[PDB]
Amino acid sequence: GREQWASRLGFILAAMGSAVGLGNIWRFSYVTGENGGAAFLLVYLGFIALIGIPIVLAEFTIGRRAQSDAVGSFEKLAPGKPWKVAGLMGVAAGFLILSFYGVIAGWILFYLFNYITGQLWSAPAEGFGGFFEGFIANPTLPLFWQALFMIATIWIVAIGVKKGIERSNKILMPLLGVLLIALAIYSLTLGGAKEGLAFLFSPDWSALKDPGVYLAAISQAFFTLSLGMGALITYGSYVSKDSRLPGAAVSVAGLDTAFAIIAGIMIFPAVFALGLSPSGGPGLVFVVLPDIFDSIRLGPIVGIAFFILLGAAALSSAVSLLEVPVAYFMRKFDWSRKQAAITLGVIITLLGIPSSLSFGVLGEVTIIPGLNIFDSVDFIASSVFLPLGGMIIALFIGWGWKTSDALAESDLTDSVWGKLWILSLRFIAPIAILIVFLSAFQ
Ligand SMILES: CCCCCCCCCCCCO[C@@H]1O[C@H](CO)[C@@H](O[C@H]2O[C@H](CO)[C@@H](O)[C@H](O)[C@H]2O)[C@H](O)[C@H]1O
Ligand SMILES: CCCCCCCCCO[C@@H]1O[C@H](CO)[C@@H](O)[C@H](O)[C@H]1O
Ligand SMILES: CCCCCCCCCO[C@@H]1O[C@H](CO)[C@@H](O)[C@H](O)[C@H]1O
Ligand SMILES: N[C@@H](Cc1ccc(O)cc1)C(=O)O
Ligand code: NA
Ligand code: NA
Repeated sequence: GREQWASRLGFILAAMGSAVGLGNIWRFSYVTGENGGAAFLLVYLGFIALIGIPIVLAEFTIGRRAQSDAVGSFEKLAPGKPWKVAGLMGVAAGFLILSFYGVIAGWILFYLFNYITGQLWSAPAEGFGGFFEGFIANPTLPLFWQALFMIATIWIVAIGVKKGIERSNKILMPLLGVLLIALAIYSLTLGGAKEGLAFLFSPDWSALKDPGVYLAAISQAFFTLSLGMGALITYGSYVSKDSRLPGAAVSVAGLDTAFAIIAGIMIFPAVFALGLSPSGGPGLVFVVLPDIFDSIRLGPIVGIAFFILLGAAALSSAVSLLEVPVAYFMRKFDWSRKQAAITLGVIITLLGIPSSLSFGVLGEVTIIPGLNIFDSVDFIASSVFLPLGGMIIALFIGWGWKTSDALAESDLTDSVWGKLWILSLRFIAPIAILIVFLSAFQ
């Protein structure tokens, strides 16, 4: 009873729905902001092209060939071999990443609720920054909107692959892109465009001397592509032979990059027009954008539409996050999808609660030295587990497969592009990750 995408376009739009989410707007902005901007972006773009695309194709190939979960794919294609540690790490990353992903998405629903009830049709007396600090520091209020978002997440994963994940609305992501474009154009007119565009596209190579920039660039690349943890193995495991994987990987990588770049064109000219620091942190878009929406006449309608379309993109991403533990637990314990979605979704919600409290009453607590709970959970998943799982995945096809099977299953020949892809997995991508690890950690 293995489920398959009902529609022909279902797989590619699901992969696009998995990639495009909070990482393109919320995470891309604040990580680019504190990492220096343009020099980080160039390294980030280079990581997309040379590591992101091939390992995305690597995940599609493994999933479609094995027709199993992120862990069962390795047990099936190479029984009794150590490659399944990437599937195990990938399942754990699903727990950790979605635990805090639900919190940031709860921030979305809260802001949408405030616009729908008219609470943000003017700058609150304490300011848009003071409004944001007051909400995220509340111990209970973000939990309610986080729990509300997870209920929707679990509901769609429980309904199934054909009736749930696939049937998300096809106009909302294009409407999100059109809206970001319209906004990015508006922020160009606001006065901080020259300095904001120099920050984003004129590189200061002094920042590159710190190795941590490379680690953040590769963490954002793996994060924004839903990469390295078997999420695309799982989505690919639902598609049949009537599908071209190379174009799917480039389309997903191209669209996700376009969303990221246009988000930066919107955010940072707005950052500089406001005179705010680009290095503010995780609440950057939540302080900058409502202030930006407030200078528009119809801004409250822009805010409603923005956090509706942003919330819908976060929803399709959270669904693919929960889908990795659910498919793994459906097989290995004969759990029903509704049981696994509800049980694992409830547990992941509980795991995120400390990360939500980390923005307030637990703000002084550290797990990894110098990082609070939220920053620690993100670091182990995005900077450790995603890049390492991606390194294993690339080496698996590179050295654990025969080349003819690698090319045949990926719908490639022994062409220049086919040779380029096998070379990326054997050497370029995995040694780039290893070098990033070696230099960052002493
Ligand atoms: C889009 C999904 C819609 C789902 C339906 C939601 C309807 C149920 C409403 C529950 C949320 C309202 O609950 C109420 O919200 C307001 C903020 O909005 C909170 O207000 C409180 O927190 C905010 C956060 O900064 C402070 O600015 C404010 O000074 C403080 O009073 C209330 O303490 C909370 O009790
Ligand atoms: C896809 C549609 C995108 C349209 C975006 C155009 C919005 C730019 C509005 O500029 C604003 O209005 C006046 C110009 O008309 C200026 O005087 C004012 O300083 C400026 O803030
Ligand atoms: C809509 C996409 C447009 C992207 C263009 C962004 C280019 C960023 C570079 O900024 C430029 O840096 C120079 C100094 O480095 C300045 O002398 C110059 O005045 C400034 O313009
Ligand atoms: N790529 C998504 C987040 C994500 C990460 C990993 C996943 O497995 C799924 C989703 C984003 O940029 O918003
Ligand atoms: Na993304
Ligand atoms: Na999404």
